[PDB]
Amino acid sequence: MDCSTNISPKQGLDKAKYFSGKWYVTHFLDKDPQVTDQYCSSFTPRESDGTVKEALYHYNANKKTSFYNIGEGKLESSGLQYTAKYKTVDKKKAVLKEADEKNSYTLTVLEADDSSALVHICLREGSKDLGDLYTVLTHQKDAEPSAKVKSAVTQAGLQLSQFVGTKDLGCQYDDQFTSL
Ligand code: HEM
Repeated sequence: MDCSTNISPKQGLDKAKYFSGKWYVTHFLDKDPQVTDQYCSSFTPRESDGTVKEALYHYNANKKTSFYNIGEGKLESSGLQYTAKYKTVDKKKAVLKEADEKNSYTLTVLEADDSSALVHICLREGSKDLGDLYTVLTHQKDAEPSAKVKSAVTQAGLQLSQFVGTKDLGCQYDDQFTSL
């Protein structure tokens, strides 16, 4: 199961609405049924003159393990979209492993407003794709997304009823790490 070839960013989106503060994933849809562990995620993306750099956190809800990353790449000219390389870091943002240039993720913004966003992520590890991942984002953990963002979900051809909500998973976040 490859990522979809029919994902594009919403035109007209204000990048300022996306590159703000920290995001928490409130809801996710992973199209590959083979993927079984559920994660919580939070991240803080920043942009300067077309370069994106972001600090990312995952917590595996089933195992109570976590990992940290720093991603970096360039904004596409065509819309709010980037393909990032990523390194592995500790909680103090020291590098553990430099980026493997055979791996990347492509993040496409589908909607963003002051409180909420919807993004699509295609993670690739060499040959292999992870399958489509859709994440509904809010700035406050366990808040509901806006009506505008919920509309974006339907308009992406999805149903919110199918998403996993993270607020009931027993997440632990490292809010020190995502506060820049
Ligand atoms: C709750 C939402 C999310 C879930 C369920 C999820 C799920 C996963 C899973 C299952 C893996 C491991 C893949 C493997 O074992 O190789 C993974 C890794 C990864 N994810 Fe997430 N993810 C989420 C959000 C995101 C976000 C928002 C980003 C980027 C902004 C992202 C970027 C990455 C990266 C960079 C890796 C590392 C791949 C590696 O270690 O080489 N994820 N994610």
